[PDB]
Order: sequence, then C-alpha cells, then structure tokens
Amino acid sequence: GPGSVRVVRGRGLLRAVLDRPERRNPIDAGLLTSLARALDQAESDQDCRVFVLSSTGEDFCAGTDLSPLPDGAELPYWTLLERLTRSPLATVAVVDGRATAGGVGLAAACDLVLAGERARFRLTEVLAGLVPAMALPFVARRTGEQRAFAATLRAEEFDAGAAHRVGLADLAGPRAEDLLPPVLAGLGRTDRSTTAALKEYRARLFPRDARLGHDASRLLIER
Amino acid sequence: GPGSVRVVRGRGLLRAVLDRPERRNPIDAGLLTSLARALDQAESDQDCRVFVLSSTGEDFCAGTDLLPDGAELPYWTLLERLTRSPLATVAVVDGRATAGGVGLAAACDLVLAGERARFRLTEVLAGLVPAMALPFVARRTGEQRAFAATLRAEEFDAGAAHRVGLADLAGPRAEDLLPPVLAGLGRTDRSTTAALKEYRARLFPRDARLGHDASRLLIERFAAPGTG
Amino acid sequence: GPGSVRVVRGRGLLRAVLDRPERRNPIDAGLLTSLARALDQAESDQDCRVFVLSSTGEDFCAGTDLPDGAELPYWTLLERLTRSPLATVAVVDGRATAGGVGLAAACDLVLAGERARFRLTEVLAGLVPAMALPFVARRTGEQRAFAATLRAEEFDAGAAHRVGLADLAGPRAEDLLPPVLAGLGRTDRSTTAALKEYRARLFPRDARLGHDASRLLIERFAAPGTGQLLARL
Ligand SMILES: [Cl-]
Ligand SMILES: [Cl-]
Ligand SMILES: [Cl-]
Repeated sequence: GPGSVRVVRGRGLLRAVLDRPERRNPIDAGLLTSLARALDQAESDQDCRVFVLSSTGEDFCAGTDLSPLPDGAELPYWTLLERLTRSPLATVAVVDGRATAGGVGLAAACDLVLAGERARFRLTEVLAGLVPAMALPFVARRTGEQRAFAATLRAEEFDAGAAHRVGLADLAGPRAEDLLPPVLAGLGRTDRSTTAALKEYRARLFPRDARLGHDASRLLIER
Repeated sequence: GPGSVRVVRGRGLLRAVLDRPERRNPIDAGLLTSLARALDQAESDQDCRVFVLSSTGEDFCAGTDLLPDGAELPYWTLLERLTRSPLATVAVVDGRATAGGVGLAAACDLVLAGERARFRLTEVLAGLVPAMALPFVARRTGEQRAFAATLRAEEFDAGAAHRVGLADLAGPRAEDLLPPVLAGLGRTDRSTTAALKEYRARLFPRDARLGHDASRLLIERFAAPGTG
Repeated sequence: GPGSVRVVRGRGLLRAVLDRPERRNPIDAGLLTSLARALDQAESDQDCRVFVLSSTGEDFCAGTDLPDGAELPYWTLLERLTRSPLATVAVVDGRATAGGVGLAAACDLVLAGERARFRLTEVLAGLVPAMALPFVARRTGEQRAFAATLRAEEFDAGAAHRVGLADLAGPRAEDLLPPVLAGLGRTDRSTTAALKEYRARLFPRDARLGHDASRLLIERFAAPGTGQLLARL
C-alpha cells in the first residue's frame, strides 16, 4: 500500500512525513530505510539546509513493528538517531501525536523538537522487560540523566507542556506544525556551513563513546 | 530505640526505617553498617524487587554530628550500592535531610518528598566540601545547581527539590506517594531494573578513583585549621 | 583613551566594573588584559574572598566588535574565572551579547536583574561561539546551550534563572549581591577554592578543548560565507 515515508521538497528544506497512520506509524526496516534515503537526498542537495520530520494521524511514531549481532556492529535504528544529531542539516521534529517507545528516540535525536497539544512521549520498554538503550542517550542529552532514567523506570508519559519543561521539547504550542514557520525563518538567518560546524562542536564537547552504539544495540537484542 | 535501623519485610520489598527520631537519625558507623546489612538481606532474597528507605520524626537524616591509597569510606560504598543494586531503591523523605542525609536520599533511584521534606548541604559552613554526596546530588540536579547549592548552603523544600530533580515525586506526604510507585514497579522485573541501572553506569560513569578521591577530600578537611 | 575596567576595593571583595557604556562595553584585547590584571590583584590579596564582575549602561557586555595547543586570551580568562580561589560573581543588569554571555557564565554565581538579557548571536554572522559554549552548557546543559545557539535565543532574567544560566534573579542584580556576600561570609576562601577544585575533578574539560575551541572561532572567521553574513547584519 502506501510507502512508510512521503517526501516533500521546499525552499532549502526537505520534509519526511511518516505516512502510515492506520498502523500508528510503527518502526519497521522499511521506515528506517526510507528515512535514511530521505536524509541522504536532503544532504546530497548542497542548497538544502533543513530536514523536517513530521507525521500523520493520532501517532507521531509508535516504535518497533513486531509484525546475532557481531562484536562492534550497531543496529540501523542507532545509526539513524546518530545521523539526526550529526547531519550538516538542522533536523526538526514536528510532534502533533503520540511518540511511543522507539518513536520517542526518533523525535529526541532531532536538533529541535516542536510539540503540539496532541503530543505525548512515553518510553514503554520496561513494561516488556526491555531497556530502551538505543533511545536513552538521545533522551538523556535533552532531559539529563536522572529524568531520562526515572521516566524509563516509571514509563512516565509527558504531554507537550511536561516535555517542554524537562527539555524533551524545545518549543510547545497548540499545534507543532504552526511553530515550524518561525523556526524556518530563524534558520534562514544562518547557513549550512555554520549549522554543520555547530553540531560537530556539540559532538566534540559532549561525545558518545565509540563502543556505545554496539553496547546499546547488544543490550536491546540480549533482551 | 538504640537500634539505628528497623527492617520491615513486605511483598517483593524490604523497608529500612531510620528509627532514632529523638537523636534526629544521625549518620554513624552503626547506621551505615545496618543499612548495608539491610540491602544485603534484600538482595539475597531473589523474590525481592524494591528497597525502601524511610525515617521517623522531624529529621529524615541529620548527617554526621561533627586515608590509605585507593581506600573508600563506608558512606561512599553505601551510596554507590544504592545506585548499582539490582533492586529499585526508593527514598521516602517526610522530614529534614541535612548534610550527609541529602546524599543518602539522592543515591536512591526514586526520591519521594512530602510537605515536611527539606534538603540542605551545610558542609561549607563547617569548612568542608561534601565530596562523597556531591556526585549523587549532581547526577540528579546537574553540576551547576549541585555546586551552587553547596556554595550557598541552599535549602530546598519538596517543590524546589522536585523542580531541580533532587526529588522525582512530591506531594503532601511522601509515604502516600509510595503505593502507586510500587504498583508501577510491579509491571517490570528485577532482571530489567538491574539492566537499566547497569546501563545508567555505562552511559554516565564515575571513574574508578573517584570514591578514594572524594573520601580523602572529606578526611583532609576535618584536619584543616579553619574547620575547628 | 577610556580604561575598559574600573577597579573598586571593598572588605573581602574586589569589583571589576566594565566602564565604557557608550561603546556598549565591547570585548577587545584591552578589556581581557584589564580583567586578567584585576583578577591577579584580587587573588594576590589573601583577604579577598570574592571577585565581582559588574557593568554600566544598557549593555553588560556586547562581545567583540594558531600554534598547536595555544589558547586565545578570552578562553584563558573564562577558565580562570572557574579555577580562581575567589568566588566569582557576575552582576548582570543589562544586555550580555555574544562573548558577553560566556564572560558572565564562567562566574561561579550569575545574578540577573530585570534588565538582564542573554543572547548568543554568533550563528547570525556564520560563527560558532566555541569558547563560550562550555561555560554556558556547564550551567544550562548541552541541549539548551546548543539549541539557544542555533536559534540565537534571547533569555530575560526569568528565562535565564529557569534554565540555570542565572543562579539568582530579582529586580536588580546589584541588590542580590549583599545577601550573596553575607552568605559567602559564613564560609572562607580555603573552602571555596577546594569546592571549585572538586568541580574540576568531577566535571573536567579535556586538556585540548581550549585550543580546539579557539581554533574553531579562527576557522569560522575565515569561512567564505562569514563576510557575506556580516554584510547582511
Ligand atoms: Cl531503544
Ligand atoms: Cl560528603
Ligand atoms: Cl566564543
């Protein structure tokens, strides 16, 4: 039926829209492949400055679609989250629905998270006997270690205001999509060279160790 | 009475109660040994999932009434155990936590704070650096608020503690916040909680020399002339 | 002509006043040298316990108008404000722009009055504020420091207090100082210096960061795009 992701080109921007609302926009190999290709297309256009991740229906992203790992290897979900943090593009998540489990990590790995009245964020992994090890670093770099780990242990649900007050969302309002035009106007005041250097410097100051992607991937598989 | 800790066994849980309300529940070698033994008892029971630290009277814990290379003081070893235990560790704070009493709560996975909860590091007023407690406070509040609160001997009520991350939950009474927290913890298991706490240590580690360095800094400032 | 810094001595304290209000208190080689000399003077006096950085007019500090391992003077000064045995206190009752934000953020305590504004404007000129960012992020956390940089976000006193950029906020930063000094009088220079040393033990900056941060600012000023964005401003 419909492809996992619909791509829309704009002025200096590429939008990837999660486009399976009837399945609650879950993460399958197809979604991860399509989002990577979309970021590749955006990065391959030297005039592109911004990558916008948005969605459809009641669910922004519901996490793994349930319908051995070599020493040193990492799973594709980890790789995609690291790319959203390391892209020369400004990455912007427009959250106007429920982000559940791996869907939280997907939003959190973006440079800016915009949350509307329908936004909800909840890591449900401990209820399935899992540690959300791949998502956690991307949440903890926003919320700090205590709120990320306590929210995991409690499967805490954040609405838009709660997400904004803990740093999981950068901006909050009635509708995330209506927050986007002023964000794009502001990003148009800088350039891709500058945004790239800024995100590379964030990795210099707040690095993730070389073994973490493997260790996080292995912990998710081991359980 | 003289017994620093009373142990209450429960359904999938062990409670350690600081049980010297008239002495204001001070930290002495006896309290630290009794808490370590209670955590040993809880961990040895394979059906135990939760360790609850609670107290009595106006004071949750008033702290202490005022080294070989590589060695760590028992206070350091106990706080590190509360962060690394396979049990979910829960502090129920319905009174004043002062000096080392702050670190004892802060080292727990979840801090519940009631209307009478207060948190204050008073060490700089005695010429001390609270070096052993600070890593467990900063892992909750972040570095700036931990260090600024230490320099200013800042007092936090339950609301202020909740806003800065020192408390995870706040309400009229910390003990009344416990039943829903335990119901929530029942949806996971000890295997998962242990793995989550081990991953927190993987992602946000304390280096292997820190317990010794922190222990030394407290001992060396008891000795400083300005301190007495 | 005009001295960038006016020094005022008090009991237990030395106050460095940025004293060029009609120039908006800009960062130049002279300001950085003068502040380093003031800090030397303050540290040399064994009865000095507090170094107070305060300013004049509408701007606290408007900001600015490599051999291997070398650090720029701005980096050296910010690091000194974090390593000084003195309690370092920024009194912000005006606009802190660009490098001005890092100068406040490197103090142990930031006091913000109603007129305080903090804004990293560097990305609008094609720059990364690499030397100030570690001193901002050690207060706000990485996400708010980097997002505020990407958006050139302006913080008022309330916003700065909520995110940890300011430790204290009130009507006037200058009037939050006497209660802060009364509190600091309950401890001593020995204890303050040991606490700041322990912050460096718990939350260190690696040995190459100052050089890497200094180099990134020099690289960005040389980017072809930088002159065109300055032209835009
Ligand atoms: Cl995960
Ligand atoms: Cl201590
Ligand atoms: Cl800078």
